[PDB]
Amino acid sequence: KNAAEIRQQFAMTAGSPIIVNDKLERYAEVRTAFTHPTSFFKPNYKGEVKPWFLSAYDEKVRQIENGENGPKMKAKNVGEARAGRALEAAGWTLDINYGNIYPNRFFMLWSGETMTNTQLWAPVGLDRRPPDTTDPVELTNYVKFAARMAGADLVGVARLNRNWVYSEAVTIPADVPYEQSLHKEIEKPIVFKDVPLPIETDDELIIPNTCENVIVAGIAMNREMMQTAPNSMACATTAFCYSRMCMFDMWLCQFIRYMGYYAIPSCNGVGQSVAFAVEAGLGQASRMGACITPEFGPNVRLTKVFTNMPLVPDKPIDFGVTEFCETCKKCARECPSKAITEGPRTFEGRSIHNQSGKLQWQNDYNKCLGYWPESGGYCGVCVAVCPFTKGNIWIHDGVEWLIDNTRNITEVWDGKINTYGLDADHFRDTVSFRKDRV
Amino acid sequence: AEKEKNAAEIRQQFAMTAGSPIIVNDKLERYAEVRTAFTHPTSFFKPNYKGEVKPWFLSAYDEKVRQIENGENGPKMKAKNVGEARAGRALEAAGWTLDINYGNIYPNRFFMLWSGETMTNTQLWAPVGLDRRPPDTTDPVELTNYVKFAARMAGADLVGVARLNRNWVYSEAVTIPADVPYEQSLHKEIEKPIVFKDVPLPIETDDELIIPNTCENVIVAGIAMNREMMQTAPNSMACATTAFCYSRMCMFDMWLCQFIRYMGYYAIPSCNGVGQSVAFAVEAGLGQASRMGACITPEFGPNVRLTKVFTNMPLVPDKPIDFGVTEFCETCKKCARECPSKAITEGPRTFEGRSIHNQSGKLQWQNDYNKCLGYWPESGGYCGVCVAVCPFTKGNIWIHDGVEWLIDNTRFLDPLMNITEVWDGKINTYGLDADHFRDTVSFRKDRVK
Ligand code: SF4
Ligand code: SF4
Ligand code: SF4
Ligand code: SF4
Repeated sequence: KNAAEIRQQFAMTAGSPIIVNDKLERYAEVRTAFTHPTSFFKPNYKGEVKPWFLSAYDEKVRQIENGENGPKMKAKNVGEARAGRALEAAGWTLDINYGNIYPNRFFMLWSGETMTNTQLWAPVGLDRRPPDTTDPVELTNYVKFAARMAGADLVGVARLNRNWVYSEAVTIPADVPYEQSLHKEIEKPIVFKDVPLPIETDDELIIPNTCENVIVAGIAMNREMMQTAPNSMACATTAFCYSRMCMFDMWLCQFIRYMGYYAIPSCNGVGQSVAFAVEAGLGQASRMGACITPEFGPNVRLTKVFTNMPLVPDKPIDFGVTEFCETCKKCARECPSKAITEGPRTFEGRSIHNQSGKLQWQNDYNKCLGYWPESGGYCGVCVAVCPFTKGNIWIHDGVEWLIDNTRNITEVWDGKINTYGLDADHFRDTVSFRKDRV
Repeated sequence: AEKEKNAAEIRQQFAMTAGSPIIVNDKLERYAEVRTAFTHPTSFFKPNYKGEVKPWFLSAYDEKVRQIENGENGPKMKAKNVGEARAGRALEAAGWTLDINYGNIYPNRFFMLWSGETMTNTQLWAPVGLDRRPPDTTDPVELTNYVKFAARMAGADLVGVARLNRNWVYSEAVTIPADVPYEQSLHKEIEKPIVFKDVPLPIETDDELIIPNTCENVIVAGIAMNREMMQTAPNSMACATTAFCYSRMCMFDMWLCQFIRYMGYYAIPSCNGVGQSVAFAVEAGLGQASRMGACITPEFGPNVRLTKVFTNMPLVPDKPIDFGVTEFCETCKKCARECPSKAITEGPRTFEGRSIHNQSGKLQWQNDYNKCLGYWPESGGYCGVCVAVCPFTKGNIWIHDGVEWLIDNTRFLDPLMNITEVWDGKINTYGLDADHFRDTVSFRKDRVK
C-alpha cells in the first residue's frame, strides 16, 4: 500500500478534467440549498416551519429526551444520546454558522493586518517585507510543508479557475454583530480587478487579477464515526473537521502572508471546493457529487486558500472513479431522500441548486437537505456506503496498482480512536517527502 | 523475534499506586505567576545584540531580523540562502496564530473564557440547550471514557486525569483588565488572585478570579511536537514546531471545554496560565519530572507540550507512572552539559528554590530560568536544546527482554558509542509521525479501568 506510487501512476496530463459547455456561468452562492428561500425553511417533527437548522435542533432535543442517537436508532441510554450531541456541538467551536462562508468576516479575514498574531509579530515585519523567494518550485515545497503542519492530510495546487468562484457571496454587513448575523445575510458580488491586494468595498469583494493559484486541502474524517451515518457520531466527525478547516485556513494564510504574498481563506465560502479539488488533483468527481480521493474516498473535508504566491500546479488524477460510479449506484440506492440520481451525467442542472454547464451527475440537493431536520443531523449515508470510503480498496498485481472490483455507537465510544480521529493503520499513506510535494 | 512495541503495556507495567508523586514539605506556598522569568521585572528585560535593553521578546525579534538579513536559521547557523531563513521565521510566526502573547496565560480573556455563554458556537447552539440541561451522566467511569474520547478528537496525543492539587494553581494570575483592548495588553498586565469559594460556577469579579470549591479534577493533555524540527534546536524550525503546538493547545482547550459544558458541567481552559502544567501532568500520569524540569513521557520524552482543563465533571483519576526517569536523570546530565546558558543544574534535587522563578518546597532539580530566558534573545528563538538532546526524545528507547519492557541504556552513553533537509524531508499531518503514531492508539480499556 503506497499512496505516492498510486498517485504517480494515475497522474493525468495537464488540463482541467471538468467538461464544460458555452452555457456555463458563475454560480451565485445564495442558490445553495442551505441559503436559498425555496429550500431554507423546513417543518420540524411537530409541523412547525422554521429555518432548517432550527427544525433539526428540535429533532436533536427530541432524540436526547427519547434516548436516541438518530432517527429510530435507540441509544444505550439518554446519557449516551446526550454525549453524541455534546460532542457534535463542541466540534463546531471554530466555525461560524455552519461553514464559515461569509468572506472577510470573523475567522475568514482577507488581510492579516488586524489579527492578534500579526500585531504581536509586527516588529519583525514579515508581512511587510517583499518575498525572499519567487521560485515556484521552492515555494510549492515550503507551502505544502506548512500545509501539513497546519492540519491538511492532503494538499494540492491548481491554477484558479474563475468558473468555480461564486458570482456573488452570501455575507453580512461588516458592522453587524454575530448575534444578528443569521438575520442580516446579504449577497455581495465577487469580482476580479487590477488591484494590488484583496480588498472589500461597500459594494464588492475584490480579488486581484494576480490571484493566480488555489491551494486545496483535504481534512480526513473518522471512518468509524462516519459509518454511523445518519446518526450523531457522523455529525461529530463532520463538525470537528470544520474547525480543523478553519485552523488550516488561518495558519496557512498567515504563513503565506509572512512569506511576502497575500492569501484569501475560505472554508465553505468563496467557491466550489469539489471543482477546485479535482483540478488540484486530490481526487475525482463522483455520482454523489463529492471529490473521491484514493486515500479516503469521499470521507474527507475540503478547504482552500487563494494566493498570488508562485506555485507549481499539480496534475489531475484519473484512477477510474467515473467508470466505477457508472455501474455502482450504491449511494443512490441507499440515500434516504432519493436525492442522488441513478441516471447518466448531463450539462443541465436538476434545479436552482445545481450549476448548469458542466458535465456531472445532477443531484436534487433540496431533497438531501430535507432529510436533515427529519434525521436531526447532516446524514452522510452516501459517504458511509461508498466503496471508496472503505479502508483498503487498493491492490497490486505485481506490476501496477488497481482498484479492487470486489468491493453501533456504543462500540464507537468504547472503540479505537487516535489524535484528531486519524487512524494509525492508514496514517502512513499521507507521509510526505519533497519528491511528492514538487 | 522482536516484540512489537506496545505503549499500553509499557504504561501498565510502570503504573504506581494512587498518590501524588511530588514530595513536598512545609515551606511550600502557592506560586504567584508574575514570578516566572517571562513576566518578572528582574528577568523580563534583556539586551539585544546592540546592547539595547528591551522586553525579552523584542530583543529576540531584533535577532530574528538580523538572521534573516544575514541568511541564517539560528545563531552562527548559515541557512541555504535568505529565502530559507525567511521561510523558517514565517512558519514560526504563523504557528502562533491561535495564541495570545506567547502562551494564552490571561485567564478568562480572549480564547481562555471561563464560561461558554458569549462564544459564537454556544450562541449558535443555544436552542438545543445543552449547556443549560442538567447532566444525563454522573457516573465517573462513563464520563472518563467520554471525555477522553473527546480529548483525542480535540487533538491530544496523551490525556490523563488527576484530582486538582491546589498547590500548583498560581496564587495570583497574570492578566489584563477586562476593558483593555488587545493592542495595549502587553502594557497593561496586572496580577489577580485566584481563589476557591463556595460558588456554583467559575466567575471573575473586579478583585478575584474565583474557582468553585466543587472544581475537583484536572484533565491534562499532551500535544506532541515534531522530532525532526525540534532536533534543529536552537534554530528556527524548533521554534516552529513549538509555535504550532501552542495553537493546537488552544484548540484543544476550547473544544474540550465546550464538550464538558454541553455535557452539563463547567470547564476552565488554561493553556500556559492558571497553574503549573508539569506538576499536573505528573499527577495525572502522563510522565515523570526530569532534570531539565519538563514532564518526560514514555512516548515522546519531553518533546511534547502540555495544556489542561479544570472541571467539576466526575472523573476517575489516572495512576501516576514511574518508569525510572528520576534514576536516569541522576546519572545522565546531558541536558545540563549541552545547555547553552548553563541554566540546568548538575547537582542533586533539593526543596530550596534557586531563585524567585522557582517554587520552593517541592523536591525537584532547581534550574536557573533567568539564565535560560537570557539565551532566547541571543539565539533569536525558544531554544529547546535540552529537549532535543534528551535521550527520551529519540524514538528508539524501548526494548523488550522477553519478560518485560526496559529502557535501552546504550541511548544514554556520552559520547555515544540540517534545516534544508528538514524542509525537504519527512512530514505528515500536524507534524505527527506515522512510524510512531500507533503508540497513541486508544480503546476503552486504556481510557478507563
Ligand atoms: S457509492 Fe458508488 S456510485 Fe456512489 S459515489 Fe461511491 S462509487 Fe460512485
Ligand atoms: S447526505 Fe444523505 S440525504 Fe444527502 S445525498 Fe447523501 S445519502 Fe442522500
Ligand atoms: S537529558 Fe538526561 S538528565 Fe536531562 S532530562 Fe533527559 S534524561 Fe534527564
Ligand atoms: S531551553 Fe536552552 S537555555 Fe533553556 S534550559 Fe533548555 S537548553 Fe538551556
